[PDB]
Amino acid sequence: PTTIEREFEELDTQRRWQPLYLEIRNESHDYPHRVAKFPENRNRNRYRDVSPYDHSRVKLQNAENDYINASLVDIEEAQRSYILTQGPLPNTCCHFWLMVWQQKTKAVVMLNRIVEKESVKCAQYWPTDDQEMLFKETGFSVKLLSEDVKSYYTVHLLQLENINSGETRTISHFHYTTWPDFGVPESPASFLNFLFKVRESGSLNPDHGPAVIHCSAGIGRSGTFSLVDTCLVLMEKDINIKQVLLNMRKYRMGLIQTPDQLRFSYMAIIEGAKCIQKRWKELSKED
Repeated sequence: PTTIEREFEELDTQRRWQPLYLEIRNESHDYPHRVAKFPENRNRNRYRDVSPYDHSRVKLQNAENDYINASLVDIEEAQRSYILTQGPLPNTCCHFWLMVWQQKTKAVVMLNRIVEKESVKCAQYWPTDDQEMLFKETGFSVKLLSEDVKSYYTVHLLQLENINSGETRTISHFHYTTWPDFGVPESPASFLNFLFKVRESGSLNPDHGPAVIHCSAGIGRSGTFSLVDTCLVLMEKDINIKQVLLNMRKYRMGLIQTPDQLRFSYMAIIEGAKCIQKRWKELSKED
C-alpha cells in the first residue's frame, strides 16, 4: 500500500473528502486579477467569477488589447507547463488561436461539449467539415484535416494557418465528449486512457509549447486533467496531492470545483501510478 493509497482509504472511511476540499478552499491564496476586470475586457470573460491572475495570465503579444482569459500554469519540479483557459466566446475565438500560435502550442485538450444542459459552454472554434474557418481579427484560418472518433472522445487533426505569413502548423485537438460539467468521468480507466492518448502523441513533451487545456470555465474538468497529469509526472521522479493542487491554484483560481472531482483525481492518480495502458483502453470501450 502506497502513501497515496493509505491517505485515500482514510479519507473514504472517515468521509473527510468534503472538509479536505474546504481546507483547500480556505488555504487557496487570492491574487490580483485586475486586468480581467477592466471594463474593456467584459466581453472577453465567459464568467464574472472566473478570472486569470495578473501575474500568470497569457498575454496576446502586439495586439491592441492583450487580454485573454487564460492562465499559464507552471510546475517547474515536473518540467510541465499548461495553459488553462475558458471555452472561447464567438468574439475571442480569434484570440484563442492567436494564443495557440504565439505559444507554439501543439495540443488542445477540450473536456466539454459545445452545448451542455441547454447552455452553450463554448463557441465552435474549429470547423466540422471541409470549409475553412476564418478569424480575420488576428489573421488565422483553421481547417479540419482528419478526425478519429472513439466512443467517448474524438481527436481532430487541425491545420492552423497564419494567413498573413502563410506558415501552417498541425494542431492535435483532443475532445473529451462524455465529461459533464461540475462532474467526473465515467471511470479512472476512461480518463487515463484519454490522458495517455494525449501523452502518447508527444504533444506534452518539452520540445513543444504548452498544451492548451480548456472546458467551460477552465478550472473544473481542466483542473482535474492537469492535476492528475502533473502528479503522475512527479510520481515518476512521495507527492502531496493537496500541496500540488494548492501550488497549481496559485496560477489559476478554483482548480477542481467539487469534492467529487478531488476524489476522482486521487483515484486516477492511484490507478495511473501503476504505469496496463492496454487494460485501460479495453475498460474504456473506446472502440
